[PDB]
Amino acid sequence: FQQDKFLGRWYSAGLASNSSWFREKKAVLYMAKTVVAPSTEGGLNLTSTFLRKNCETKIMVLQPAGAPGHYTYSSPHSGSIHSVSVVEANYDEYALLFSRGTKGPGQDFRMATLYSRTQTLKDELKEKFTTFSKAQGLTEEDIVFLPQPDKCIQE
Repeated sequence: FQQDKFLGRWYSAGLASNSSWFREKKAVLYMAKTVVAPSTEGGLNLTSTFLRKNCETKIMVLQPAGAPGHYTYSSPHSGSIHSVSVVEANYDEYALLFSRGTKGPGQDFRMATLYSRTQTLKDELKEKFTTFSKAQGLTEEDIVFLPQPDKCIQE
């Protein structure tokens, strides 16, 4: 994993989870544009522009986790820490991320995220994503391919 090659513009195209938050705000989520650039500690700054209630921007800081392609993230839409890993990536096409956390014994969710350099997604990729998600205890009702906002991602 060459972190430098993973900088620049990405589109979030796939999301698979079992979190409470996702189990509800699911239908409401669209594809977001995420620009990746270095963080202070040698990690990654993720600046995303997304559609929320018909246009917003937030920055998430991925702190380095001791090995290349491994990171941690603080409290997103919930209040926990996330262990993020790059399952597989082609810096010119896509990246399959896996995030895991736990609010405590018997309280552990998983989140699979598929980022893409383009807004269109090839079936082969959808399948890879489908497969990974199903190996991690997620089913179809968990897997969602984010809609292309006809707005808050180009402008």
